[PDB]
Amino acid sequence: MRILKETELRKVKVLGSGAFGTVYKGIWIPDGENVKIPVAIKVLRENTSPKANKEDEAYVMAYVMAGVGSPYVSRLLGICLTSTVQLVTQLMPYGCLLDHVRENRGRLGSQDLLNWCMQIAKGMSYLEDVRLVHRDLAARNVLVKSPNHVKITDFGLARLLDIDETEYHADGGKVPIKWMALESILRRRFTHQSDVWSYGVTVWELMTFGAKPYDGIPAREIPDLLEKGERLPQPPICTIDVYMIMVKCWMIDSECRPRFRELVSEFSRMARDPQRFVVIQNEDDSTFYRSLLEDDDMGDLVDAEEYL
Ligand SMILES: *CCC(=O)N1[C@@H]2CC[C@H]1C[C@@H](n1nc(-c3ccc(Oc4ccc5c(c4)ncn5C)c(C)c3)c3c(C)ncnc31)C2
Ligand SMILES: [Cl-]
Repeated sequence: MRILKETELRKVKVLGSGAFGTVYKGIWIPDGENVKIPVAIKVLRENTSPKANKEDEAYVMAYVMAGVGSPYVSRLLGICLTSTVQLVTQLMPYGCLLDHVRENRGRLGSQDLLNWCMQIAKGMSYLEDVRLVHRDLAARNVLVKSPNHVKITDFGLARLLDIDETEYHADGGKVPIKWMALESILRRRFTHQSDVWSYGVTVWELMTFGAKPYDGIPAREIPDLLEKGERLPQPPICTIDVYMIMVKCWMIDSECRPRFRELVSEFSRMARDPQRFVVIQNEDDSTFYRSLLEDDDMGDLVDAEEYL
């Protein structure tokens, strides 16, 4: 990890938003050098609370230097603290898995879908091992490094800021209701078992080629819907065996939901005989991986880890 000077970073375009901040595609030019390194920069939104502390690098570094040892979860390469807090990581070149499945639909294979499910479970299992509750797992937060390598991103900030998302009014009151466990919606309780609920929704997004969960149902009606027992429907390509795992992730009793270590072993087992568990149908050409680097100068590095 490095402390970056503001002259080292340049934002080149906005990529999108998530809790607490906006993500930009940027260029990192290490101080004193000429090489250009594509990065993603999350800029935290300013805290609008009048009673908030008006006031460092050490405090932020201590909180964000966590979970740096899995292939399946992102890690920061640097921070830059000035008037704003900038968190910097390698840019994942193929974007998010949500866009990938939406663009490829029926060109996908069962083996790829189950492999991604197993890698996401591996990343979450690692986050559970390092005692870091994610709070916002969704397919938009699963990034594509290469076709056979995905990484979970965007975690650690609620506990850095010691702030419930709903009380960070700079986020405009938006929360990912349709991915959240009931206890997170009603009581703002987040645990590794509520992450398991979000994992089930993420698997559902992948197996529907990126459908929107509960499409057409207003977020305000979701708690009543769940309390009455209604759940997301069976994706057409999923056997009942795979759908049963998703239903277990959505039980109101959080202790009865699967554990990530068991999800890793179940999806590794299914990924070894994929056509027995996922059947992509005629109703649903090679897949295209769309690059976030397609407009970058060829001399720029492709991955910050190449940098010495
Ligand atoms: C396809 C989906 C999509 O277009 N988007 C989703 C949501 C909005 C856009 C941006 C895209 N995206 N985000 C990041 C990313 C996310 C978080 C982040 O901040 C942290 C903070 C702490 C942290 C992190 C990451 N990893 C570990 N720890 C402790 C950053 C800096 C960046 C993307 C990246 C890195 N590459 C590509 N696309 C990204 C997701
Ligand atoms: Cl239950």
